[PDB]
Amino acid sequence: LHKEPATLIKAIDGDTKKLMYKGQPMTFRQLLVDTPEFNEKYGPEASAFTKKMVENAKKIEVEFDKGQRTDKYGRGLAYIYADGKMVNEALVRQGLAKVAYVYKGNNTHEQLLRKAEAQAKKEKLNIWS
Ligand SMILES: Cc1cn([C@H]2C[C@H](OP(=O)(O)O)[C@@H](COP(=O)(O)O)O2)c(=O)[nH]c1=O
Ligand SMILES: [Ca+2]
Repeated sequence: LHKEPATLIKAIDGDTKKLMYKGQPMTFRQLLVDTPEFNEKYGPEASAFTKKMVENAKKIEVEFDKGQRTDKYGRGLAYIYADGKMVNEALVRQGLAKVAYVYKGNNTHEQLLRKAEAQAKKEKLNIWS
């Protein structure tokens, strides 16, 4: 897998955002995670977390996996990096997302994220509190 450039257009919520990629606006959905919706518990904290991470970043990058690059809603499916730090992993490490939606053929970073989840749980953080 390799990282590609993008720029932030707008934060949306814990696990989706609007990026410019290859010069075109797209909504991206983060691979392998599920944040609560804004109306759900820890939804607002997830949205805030993602928003800060991507708005403060000097450099946003997207990394597609080996499989499907867009979902059925037209959303890009990627791992998202903010100055080299994976947003998807950072959410899971903070107990603000669950590892989820692990489809075969698009799960290169599964074990990395599962390790983060285990530490969040040990710490009883947020969703695991
Ligand atoms: C994360 C991800 C979600 N999806 C689809 C599955 C879910 O379909 P349904 O909408 O039919 O439930 C939906 C979950 O995204 P959200 O958590 O953003 O709602 O997006 C994929 O198809 N591939 C993926 O990698
Ligand atoms: Ca969600």
